[PDB]
Amino acid sequence: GEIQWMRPSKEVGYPIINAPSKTKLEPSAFHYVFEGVKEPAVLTKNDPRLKTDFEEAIFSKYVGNKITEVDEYMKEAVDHYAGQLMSLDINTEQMCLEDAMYGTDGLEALDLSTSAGYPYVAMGKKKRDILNKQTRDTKEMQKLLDTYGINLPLVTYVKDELRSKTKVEQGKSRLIEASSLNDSVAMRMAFGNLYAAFHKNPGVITGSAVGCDPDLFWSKIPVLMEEKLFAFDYTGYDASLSPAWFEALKMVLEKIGFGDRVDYIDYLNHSHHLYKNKTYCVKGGMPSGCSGTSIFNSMINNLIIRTLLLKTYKGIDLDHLKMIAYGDDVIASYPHEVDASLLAQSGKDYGLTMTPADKSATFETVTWENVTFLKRFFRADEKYPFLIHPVMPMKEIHESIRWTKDPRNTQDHVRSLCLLAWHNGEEEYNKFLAKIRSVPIGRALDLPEYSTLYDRWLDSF
Repeated sequence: GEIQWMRPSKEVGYPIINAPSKTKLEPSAFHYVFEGVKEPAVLTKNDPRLKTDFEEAIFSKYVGNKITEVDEYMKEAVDHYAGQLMSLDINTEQMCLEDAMYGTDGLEALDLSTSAGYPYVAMGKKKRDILNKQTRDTKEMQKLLDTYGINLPLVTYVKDELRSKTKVEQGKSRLIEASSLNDSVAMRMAFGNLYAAFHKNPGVITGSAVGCDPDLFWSKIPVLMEEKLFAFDYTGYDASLSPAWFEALKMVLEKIGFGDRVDYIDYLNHSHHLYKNKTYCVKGGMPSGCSGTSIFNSMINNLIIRTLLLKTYKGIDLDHLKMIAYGDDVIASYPHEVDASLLAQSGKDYGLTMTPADKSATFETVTWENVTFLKRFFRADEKYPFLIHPVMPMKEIHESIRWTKDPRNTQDHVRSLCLLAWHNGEEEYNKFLAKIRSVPIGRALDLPEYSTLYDRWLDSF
């Protein structure tokens, strides 16, 4: 991805967008009961913590576009992946505005907590005014879709979340490129059935984990993998994507019955943005807040790994490439060992920066002992080894519980962390519960005991 031009939203007739200047993150009742080194991310150029220019930092992710055309390897990757998807017999029909807005089997209803994007964010209109579960009314939106249409600018917000100290000082805050409710609805109508097929089929056929449930899915992953695992991390995956990867994605879509609406992908690729009082154009780069961002990033990851394997290992048998991606995150395998270091070198030629899996200093063998996916390890259960525990490190949980955005959501936030924490074992969990109950707020929460979580987990399969 690369910014082609940036200038005053007024010079081009666009309104200034208001972006909160203060974080909603404040120390929680457990701030001092647990150890943690993370702080709220810089949300403005004035933040006393900044040790470098803010604007430069937040846009530095667009490192450029490395490749221009879809080469031979990419085309073969396209053919093979499209070939796999065809076996799912995905309903290629468009989705009725109704299901597209209020959900249906395989597709949750639009989230009312997220921005409605332009122009509504300048007209002060909110999603709650437009839709409404009860009636499941198309009327109002149908009306807004004729008035403003689609292909509207993307509203860019700085993500309000916890970041390391070093990323605070370097203004390395993440951005949320929010789309208009119009486009969000259009695409869900256009690709809704695609989204649903993926959500209902996490695994090695879709090569996607989007919409999965770790508690159950972790037990199926080892079975789906080939003998030898390989992985690696991406630096700025989304922003590094070149236009060619979007073209390859369009090729896959056309091959499975959606050439009908591949123009939509063009907007993800060549995108128009509004940030503050500025407007900019980006060539390439997957926008963070669009409908289908996760699934399209996962599909592209499936094309990328295939491409890098074909380019590095002529004769490779892709039918035995067993991989599962969640956006840029991926867990993959092959019957024979492969060199992630080599794959990484080929990656640069495609505009991708790959590094040792999980911040390793060097590319080392990936094992069931050290592999992670969605930040979780894999640990076979002591009593029933065929059941696999997705193990989220307690450090992650400790960082999260030390902060809050809404004291009214304390119960849900803490309960959620408990559903992640117990997998670390009964001893660890009870210590976690003990610390939570060492302060008044914690003692008033309705939290599940270990035995209860464990027995319910055993019964869920």
